[PDB]
Amino acid sequence: IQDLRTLNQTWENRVRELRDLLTRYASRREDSMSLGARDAELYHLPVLEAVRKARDAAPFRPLAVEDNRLVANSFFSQFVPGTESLERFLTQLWENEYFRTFRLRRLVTHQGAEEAIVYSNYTVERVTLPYLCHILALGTLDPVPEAYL
Amino acid sequence: GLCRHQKICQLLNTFPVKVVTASRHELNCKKLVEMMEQHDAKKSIMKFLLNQVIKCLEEQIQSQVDEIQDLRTLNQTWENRVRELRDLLTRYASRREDSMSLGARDAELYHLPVLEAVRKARDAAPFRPLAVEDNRLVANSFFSQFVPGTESLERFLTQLWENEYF
Amino acid sequence: GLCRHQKICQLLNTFPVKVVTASRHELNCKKLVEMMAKKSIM
Amino acid sequence: KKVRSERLEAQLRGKHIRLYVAAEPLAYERDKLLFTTPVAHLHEEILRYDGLCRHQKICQLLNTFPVKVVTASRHELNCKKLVEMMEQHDAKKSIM
Amino acid sequence: AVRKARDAAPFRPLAVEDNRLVANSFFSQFVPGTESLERFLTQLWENEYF
Amino acid sequence: IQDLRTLNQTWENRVRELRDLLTRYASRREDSMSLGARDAELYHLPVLE
Repeated sequence: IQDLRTLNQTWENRVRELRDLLTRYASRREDSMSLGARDAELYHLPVLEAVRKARDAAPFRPLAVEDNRLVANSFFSQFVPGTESLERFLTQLWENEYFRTFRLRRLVTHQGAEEAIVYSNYTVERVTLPYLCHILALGTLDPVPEAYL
Repeated sequence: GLCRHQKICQLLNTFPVKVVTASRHELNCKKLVEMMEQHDAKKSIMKFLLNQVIKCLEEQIQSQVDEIQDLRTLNQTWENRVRELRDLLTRYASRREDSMSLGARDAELYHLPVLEAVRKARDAAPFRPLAVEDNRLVANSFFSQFVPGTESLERFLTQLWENEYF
Repeated sequence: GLCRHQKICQLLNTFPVKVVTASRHELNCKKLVEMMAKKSIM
Repeated sequence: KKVRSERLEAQLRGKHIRLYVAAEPLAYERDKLLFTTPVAHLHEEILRYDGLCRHQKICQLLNTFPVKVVTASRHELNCKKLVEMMEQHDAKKSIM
Repeated sequence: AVRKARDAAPFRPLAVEDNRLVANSFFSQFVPGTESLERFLTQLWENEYF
Repeated sequence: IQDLRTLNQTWENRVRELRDLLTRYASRREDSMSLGARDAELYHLPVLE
């Protein structure tokens, strides 16, 4: 009787734990109030209230899988990817592509500071003049020099 | 061959907590249940019976039997509740396996609040452990956070293209 | 394809303290049953 | 924006009103527009920026308590059982 | 202030009762680097209006 | 009988473990679909699948 009662208690505890793990409805109904303006309000109202709200706004949800045996050897992987290292490759890809297709002139001053970037004499011939020869009127208009542009 | 190696190595360690679990060949609980059921004797007691203090002893035995019956009924009810809970959890697992409803939602994740995103992020990458059942379960493990340095040799290839066309 | 990986990689580890549990005392109970005839008495 | 005999109109108070095009959209396949404006060029990433700014605040915010611990309760309430036992023991009839 | 700080953020633990209580834990102090990509967006705005 | 049954169970477990370790055919038939374009598609479609 003592062992059966203990087993029943264990089973009840197991059922409660399983129910807590499975059911997420309570969480779904919770935090409905939270929206963008409350987030701004966090800064506006006391920080401590916000901290308490955050504490219960992202609840401690464990992770578990039933196994026949109590075997578990664990590791952790903190990670980010380096998005900055190849953004400055794609930005310097676009600029190193469009300055080879259409060869746009840059105006640089002392201590190498780049200023605004103008059309060449080549690209106006390469993209605007074919817009003039088959899309617009042909055979009368002359192309502008680069500095005059 | 290194760019997609770069992506397969960042990609397969995205789940931040991995654990390896194994099952031994010692199903003591099942055997114990079988044992207790097997024990549940009566014929010998009946034979002995057929063949003040005696009345009190008989009454005590009857009370004990009643208590045992009550315990058995409670255990059966507990077992039924446990089975129902297990079935519900098992069904919930199938729903859990399918994760992260739409592609658009990922863009939407930026728009919606972070707490909601975190909640969706829990079941969006469910806890899928990596495990192999063993017969002989001695383990000795390791972990290697890794990326390959694809920047240092791209900045070589693009300083190869310029020094090969010139 | 890396920037939304970058954000989802930041997203799934925001909760600072993580822990995992497994079933325990599968057989612990069984010890009492094991420790706890009629034919010999008959 | 009219899809049937397509045009760009403007409305106010339930009345028509003059408008003009200066950065007109790439009207394409079905029921969708694309805009060459500078803001739509950085619309997604500035939504990403607020999606990281409040991510920045929810991650500093939830680990402010400096000492965290996890506690659990086992199913071995020995003390309660012991109290019940001792009470049950508290024999006298046999002595009498 | 310290005295008020003790009860102003009371010791609220994080715990889940278990039936089967084997635990294996971790901790991750974390921030995201919002500076490195704000200084990208503001060097995007100047390079998108020019 | 109890010990022999346990031994038989252990042997069966050992055989299953050995079979899982050895056999790679399932893996070979698996992942046939994967190719260069799917790899590009990974970036194109959602990251999680």
